[PDB]
Amino acid sequence: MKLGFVGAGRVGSTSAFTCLLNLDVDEIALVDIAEDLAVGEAMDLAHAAAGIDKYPKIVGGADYSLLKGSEIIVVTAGLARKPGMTRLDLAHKNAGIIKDIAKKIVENAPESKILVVTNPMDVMTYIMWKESGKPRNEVFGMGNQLDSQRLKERLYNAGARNIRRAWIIGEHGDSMFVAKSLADFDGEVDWEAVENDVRFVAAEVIKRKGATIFGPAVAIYRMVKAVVEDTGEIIPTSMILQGEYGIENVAVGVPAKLGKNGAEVADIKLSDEEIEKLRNSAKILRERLEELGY
Amino acid sequence: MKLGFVGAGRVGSTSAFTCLLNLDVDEIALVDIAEDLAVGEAMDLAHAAAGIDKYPKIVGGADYSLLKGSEIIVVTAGLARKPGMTRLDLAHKNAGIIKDIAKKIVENAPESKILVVTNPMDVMTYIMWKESGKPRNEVFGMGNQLDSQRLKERLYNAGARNIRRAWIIGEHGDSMFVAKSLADFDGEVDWEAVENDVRFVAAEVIKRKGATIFGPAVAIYRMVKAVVEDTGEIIPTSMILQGEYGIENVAVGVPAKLGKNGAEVADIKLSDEEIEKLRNSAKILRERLEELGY
Ligand SMILES: NC(=O)C1=CN([C@@H]2O[C@H](COP(=O)(O)OP(=O)(O)OC[C@H]3O[C@@H](n4cnc5c(N)ncnc54)[C@H](O)[C@@H]3O)[C@@H](O)[C@H]2O)C=CC1
Ligand SMILES: NC(=O)C1=CN([C@@H]2O[C@H](COP(=O)(O)OP(=O)(O)OC[C@H]3O[C@@H](n4cnc5c(N)ncnc54)[C@H](O)[C@@H]3O)[C@@H](O)[C@H]2O)C=CC1
Ligand code: NA
Ligand code: NA
Repeated sequence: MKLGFVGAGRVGSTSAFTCLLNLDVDEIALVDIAEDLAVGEAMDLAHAAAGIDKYPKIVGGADYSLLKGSEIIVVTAGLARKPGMTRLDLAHKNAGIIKDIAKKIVENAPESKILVVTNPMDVMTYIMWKESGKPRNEVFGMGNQLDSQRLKERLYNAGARNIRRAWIIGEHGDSMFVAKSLADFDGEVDWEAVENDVRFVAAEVIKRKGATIFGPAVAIYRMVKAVVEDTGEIIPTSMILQGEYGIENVAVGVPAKLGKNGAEVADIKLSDEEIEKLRNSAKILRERLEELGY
Repeated sequence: MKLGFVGAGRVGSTSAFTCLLNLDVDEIALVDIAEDLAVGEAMDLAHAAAGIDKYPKIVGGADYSLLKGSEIIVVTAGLARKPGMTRLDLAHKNAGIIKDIAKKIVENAPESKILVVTNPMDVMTYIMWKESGKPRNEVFGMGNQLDSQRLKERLYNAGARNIRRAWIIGEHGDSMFVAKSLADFDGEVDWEAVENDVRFVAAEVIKRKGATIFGPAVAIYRMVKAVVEDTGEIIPTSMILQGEYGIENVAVGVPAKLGKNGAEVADIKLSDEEIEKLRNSAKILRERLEELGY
């Protein structure tokens, strides 16, 4: 089991840490244009590793060669943004970097599953699958999981208990929605209040903490776990749809089955209103992609 | 089980994360002069928590009240430094903050074990024990563990295998040394090379990565684990000595026994040369304390 990480920033490195803490990993690789940053992350992860009596190979640098062998690669590389500076501006910039990465991931680690995390995730996930020759089952994105984690919290807060299932699907962003039809938990809650908090929690945290890290790392871990350990679990995942729910040619968050073969749309029936909400999100995402020449 | 954290900076927050990932914790508290920073860390840890189906109480702020109840408190609060700016300058500054914290920890969470991490750890550990009424068994410092983790790595690198024990003791800093007399592992290694790498690894990482985080978090976790779970383990810990090895009135790193009662000098015989190296470190630390009016 080798894990690959393109981007050794806050989320890349904490993701890798989390995985190291809970998975039987033999090798971890960290690629990043910031060469020294990637090496130092590697060094620090190794020191961490030695304290739980794990001793895997942890290499860090800037050559995509390091990725050779990876069963899966978490791509967090790019830029987050703010200081006024535009949404679409980063979309272009990152889209440039994502296209560029896919090419490198393919001429180095051809057979690796690719987990896209870089924002706007649904959009970058699509661009990744498009720019690499790969089948829609070897490229997907982390987002909804994290959204759902937030959901599961606001619920336990609002009284809910024995939360067996609770997901958020659709766009990882504004047009997201709770899949009420699948909620399973004891205790009455206010779906109004809850649906609301979640969407704006993302930035409520960013303005205070500076960025979102620990939430994202765990979500990423849960996905990687499901693949490296062939658990067969079902996790809201951003996936290229080719017909499902009347949607096509776009990535969007839908319940998926993760396992050694990557991801596959878990066929699960949704509310009639739930399909529209999904179709809306696809439209919005489809707009944003055409904006980019895809 | 409540964990308290004074300082929600890089190490405080990643420590708390690590603990959340591996301990059955009911409440986590994060105090920091940066109020919003502490809240955001709390929020993010909670989102993280929900993804491993843990749902503890995580509160964050600036009032030391949040600490009430803590079985143990990890203190990472202060400043790290560089841009030229002097060693001793921070020692004074942090010593001011540490004295100030001890008072608050005592009039809020009287019965809590206190884990000192803020650098120069051995020095702050002593100042903490002095400024709080507390017995030398309820205040100690994390350092040698982390040093040892690094050690265990450079060894596995140099061939060593089945490393059953391998510690670094003495000052957490320049006058540290390997306790060769207790090393236990298959394979010949070069004690020259190894002893050397370790001391300067700390900053080799800092210049690249920016700071040391994941190493420190795990070390801190291993200590907290041993206490909250009464494991009785023996871990190089920075401790106030009152006679042991011919040393007194100073904190320094010696093999210790951690358990529900905190820490106690594990009585372990050391090489004759090993005692001198320890006594030297005590002298250096004793100098640095008198420099501070202690
Ligand atoms: N999908 C999700 O749920 C979440 C996504 N994210 C996103 O992931 C991205 C990373 O966030 P952070 O970790 O905070 O970023 P950082 O913490 O800013 O990480 C970015 C790293 O990417 C590297 N990089 C930039 N260009 C590169 C290139 N051409 N090739 C290789 N490496 C390159 C940088 O050197 C940097 O270290 C952001 O877009 C952020 O919004 C963040 C949280 C959650
Ligand atoms: N003993 C060890 O092995 C290690 C010790 N450290 C040390 O721990 C300290 C923390 O490192 P970082 O996490 O990187 O620092 P940060 O990442 O700079 O964390 C410091 C936090 O302390 C807070 N703070 C400052 N003054 C305070 C006060 N009077 N009351 C409450 N909070 C206050 C700050 O707001 C800040 O968030 C440093 O001194 C560093 O050298 C770091 C690594 C290892
Ligand atoms: Na599968
Ligand atoms: Na004990």
